[PDB]
Amino acid sequence: DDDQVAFSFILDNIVTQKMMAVPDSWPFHHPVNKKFVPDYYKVIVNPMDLETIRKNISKHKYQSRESFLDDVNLILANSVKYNGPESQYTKTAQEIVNVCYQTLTEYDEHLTQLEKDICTAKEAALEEAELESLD
Ligand SMILES: C=CCCn1cc(-c2cc(C(=O)N3CCOCC3)cc3c2ncn3C)c2cc[nH]c2c1=O
Repeated sequence: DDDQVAFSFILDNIVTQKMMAVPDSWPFHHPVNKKFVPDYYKVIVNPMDLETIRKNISKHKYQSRESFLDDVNLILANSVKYNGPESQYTKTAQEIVNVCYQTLTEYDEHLTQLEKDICTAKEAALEEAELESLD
């Protein structure tokens, strides 16, 4: 449990201190309200925003950077689909993605260790669950 909690706390700090700090990133902070953007959900089948990512982190959805990056990269993919690649929204989404990748890279050593520990704790719990299943 301790490694997963630490990993989640680190991901949350990247979201609030780096990604939400990107200038003009406010349109990405919360889910789109269709009352302001009427056809958003007709175009975007897999919506994503920074609040949803923080909610996912609170629930410990991410065990590795790969699953975290899958949701982060959706923010950029959704913007290119809805706004076009040339849009100022897309430029902001790219800057949110950039600061995320750059921050994760600066934490590479410690995040690799936490990911290995999360995986080790998971595998050990599953082996124990299988052995005790006949009790
Ligand atoms: C999360 C990813 C979506 C990014 N995004 C956002 C908006 C956008 C969303 C909202 C909105 O619904 N809000 C505000 C934030 O709090 C919740 C309610 C309001 C907006 C907006 N643009 C101008 N206003 C006044 C927009 C418009 C055209 N393309 C986009 C676009 O790609």
